[PDB]
Amino acid sequence: RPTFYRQELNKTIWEVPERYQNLSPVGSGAYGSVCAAFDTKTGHRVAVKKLSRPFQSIIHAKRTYRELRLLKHMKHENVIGLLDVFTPARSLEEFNDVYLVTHLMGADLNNIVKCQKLTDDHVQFLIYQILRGLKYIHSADIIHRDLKPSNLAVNEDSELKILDFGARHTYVATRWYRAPEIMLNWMHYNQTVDIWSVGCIMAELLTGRTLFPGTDHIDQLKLILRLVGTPGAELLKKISSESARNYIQSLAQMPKMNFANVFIGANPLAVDLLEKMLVLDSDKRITAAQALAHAYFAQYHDPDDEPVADPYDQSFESRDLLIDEWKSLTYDEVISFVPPPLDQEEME
Ligand SMILES: Nc1nccc(-c2c(-c3ccc(F)cc3)ncn2C2CCNCC2)n1
Ligand SMILES: NS(=O)(=O)c1ccc(N2C(=O)CCC2=O)nc1
Ligand SMILES: NS(=O)(=O)c1ccc(N2C(=O)CCC2=O)nc1
Ligand SMILES: [Ca+2]
Ligand SMILES: [Ca+2]
Ligand SMILES: [Ca+2]
Repeated sequence: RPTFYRQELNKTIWEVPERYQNLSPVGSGAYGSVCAAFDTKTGHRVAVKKLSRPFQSIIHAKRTYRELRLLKHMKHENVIGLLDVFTPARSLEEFNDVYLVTHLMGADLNNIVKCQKLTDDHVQFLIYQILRGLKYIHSADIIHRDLKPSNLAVNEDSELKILDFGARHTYVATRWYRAPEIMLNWMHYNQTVDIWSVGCIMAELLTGRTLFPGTDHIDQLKLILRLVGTPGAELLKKISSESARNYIQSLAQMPKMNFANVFIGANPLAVDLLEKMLVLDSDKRITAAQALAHAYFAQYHDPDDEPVADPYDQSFESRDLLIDEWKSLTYDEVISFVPPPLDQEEME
């Protein structure tokens, strides 16, 4: 058994194996907080997330299980996955803390390294990586639902990973990148909710400005309609609230803008891709796999290196179990974790 040590980080005691050294805080994550660390076994830099009160309630307990299951399944170069998972507990009866370990990424997309402005080739690379990660998670029936720059971890070489993907049950989050069907609680939607978000992110990389910086959900909707035009009646089918439908229907009709008049001087291929992503008709929205084939990414696209995921069993999501049952299932997942090899890639 490894020796653990205690260190106060973010005003609370972390208990970590001697393997991980020089911890220092690098911000909060979903339901936890994160430290950079040095892995003395491999000489690699890692990020360690300590979950916050993982078994305090039935909500925390199931979300702890959910996150550990999800991260144990994610094995893709543009998606956060696990190098390690640990607990100081020596038995289930002692088990009350969960730490997740992944490769250290320096920043998020808001902090991407650049020289004055991003070149189009660099924007291609950033968006390509998001879409490659989305193809993978979508193939396992996992949707992000809140994709945005702060949920894209980026390192010093602009390599990018999606994180905080895939909550059922209830900090002020930005809504500027959320798909309309999510922000307004429409009755149904598909995996292309995340493609809307990609469009919002890519637009901002091209212009340097937020695409839809609404002050509230009505202001944001108005900004959206000014770009994409007034929807048809069929879209009202998706909206439960009569007051919301009546309001939208009452708005003065707006024409769709030609995106070439909006993203001035952009690569025409970038404009065309944005036209395919920023669609209110989510059944006409391009999918991640389709976007990867778009000519905008021609210099990066490689079908042999755009894999899909193994099947992911989410049957647990429909189940209500007791707190100690989720805790025991989580403990099982900690104990059964098998670390990946340090080098899992080979030349093409
Ligand atoms: N610096 C860095 N590097 C990799 C990941 C993270 C990370 C994690 C996280 C997730 C799982 C895991 F096992 C370990 C860490 N959760 C939030 N973040 C950060 C993402 C960038 N903004 C600050 C929080 N942070
Ligand atoms: N990879 S490790 O060497 O840092 C490590 C960390 C923690 C642990 N551990 C647990 O998770 C439960 C009991 C225990 O000993 N084992 C190895
Ligand atoms: N906010 S804006 O309308 O002034 C604006 C700013 C920047 C841009 N743009 C460029 O300069 C290169 C590509 C692109 O889209 N377009 C519009
Ligand atoms: Ca290749
Ligand atoms: Ca190799
Ligand atoms: Ca090949």
